[PDB]
Amino acid sequence: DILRKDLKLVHGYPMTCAFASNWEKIEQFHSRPDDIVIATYPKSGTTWVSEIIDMILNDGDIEKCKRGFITEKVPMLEMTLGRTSGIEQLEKNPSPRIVKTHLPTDLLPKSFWENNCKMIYLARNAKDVSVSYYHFDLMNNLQPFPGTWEEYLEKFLTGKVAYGSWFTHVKNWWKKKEEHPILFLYYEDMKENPKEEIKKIIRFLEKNLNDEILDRIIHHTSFEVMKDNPLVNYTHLPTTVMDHSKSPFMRKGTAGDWKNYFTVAQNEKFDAIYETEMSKTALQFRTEI
Ligand SMILES: Nc1ncnc2c1ncn2[C@@H]1O[C@H](COP(=O)(O)O)[C@@H](OP(=O)(O)O)[C@H]1O
Ligand SMILES: Oc1ccc(/C=C/c2cc(O)cc(O)c2)cc1
Repeated sequence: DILRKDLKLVHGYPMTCAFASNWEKIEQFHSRPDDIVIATYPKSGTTWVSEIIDMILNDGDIEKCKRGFITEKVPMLEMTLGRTSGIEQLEKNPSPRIVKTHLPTDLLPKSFWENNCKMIYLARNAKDVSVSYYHFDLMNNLQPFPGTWEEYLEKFLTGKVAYGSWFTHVKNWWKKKEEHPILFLYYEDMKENPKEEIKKIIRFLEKNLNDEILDRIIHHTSFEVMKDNPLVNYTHLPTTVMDHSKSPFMRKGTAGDWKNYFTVAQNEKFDAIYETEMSKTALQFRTEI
């Protein structure tokens, strides 16, 4: 029915088959002014930063952060599956709501701009993203079968994956920085110095948290702890939807993991495409820490 189906176009972007229907519901979504959007290209650290922000908004209270599974606390806007949809769950949530999305800026519901909602756009280097997303498709049965790693990389590089080109996603979101309240963050900076990155989020949300709380947030949101937290590690989803025996959702949590899968030849070809796409932009991603 929806499982292992081909991607469908939605306003020019390839999309997970299940999510591509009744798209008008997404377009008409009603945001609230104090909604906080977490936006990322797939596999860029959405779940990671979702749990960070939840801790922040709950003043570092761990028991509060345990009130529900991640899909209820921080729903994915565009998700639909008979699981309650992301929008239905968002309609049930108290303000300030945290909203996760992978949508290109052009597909984000216009209400979010009209309400001046704050947004955190997190970006991750395209090499680790390709590898994370490949493995994700092995386990996430809503996605097309990715094929071999070599076939998948070619599709990733041409933007023939759900949510389209990493290049376009990152560059278009970056253009929206000057005109809207958006915090731009990088997965590699968060891995390298979570204290300083988390501090950037706390100031952006106009919050005031002491250093004891800050350390507890850092500890509670580290890969080692989150991987074994059943409220955030996606083991709560039906086996039919995500089969973690093919790849766990909390897979490696490393910057540089891409090196383990890219051949030198693949690397040189990637780099050439990357240069063509990205040389004119003032973004400098790190591929290792
Ligand atoms: N606490 C944490 N620290 C670092 N990376 C984390 C994390 N929690 C999740 N991730 C990583 O974020 C990626 C998934 O992102 P998203 O939530 O946007 O789908 C995965 O990368 P890997 O597949 O490289 O391990 C996942 O392991
Ligand atoms: O109940 C569910 C809750 C969430 C999900 C997430 C799906 C998903 C789909 C994508 O194309 C990209 C992605 O990064 C995640 C699926 C089922």
